[PDB]
Amino acid sequence: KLPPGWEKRMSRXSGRVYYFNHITNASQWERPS
Ligand SMILES: [Cl-]
Ligand SMILES: [Cl-]
Ligand SMILES: [Cl-]
Ligand SMILES: [Cl-]
Repeated sequence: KLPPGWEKRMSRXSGRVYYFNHITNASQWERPS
């Protein structure tokens, strides 16, 4: 699936899903490869 660190999160501002990297703090809409 996602490289290390990447996970999906629901925005706390109306629930849109983004990809977040807990290692690097990166975030993006598109799926990381
Ligand atoms: Cl992880
Ligand atoms: Cl979440
Ligand atoms: Cl959030
Ligand atoms: Cl949202």
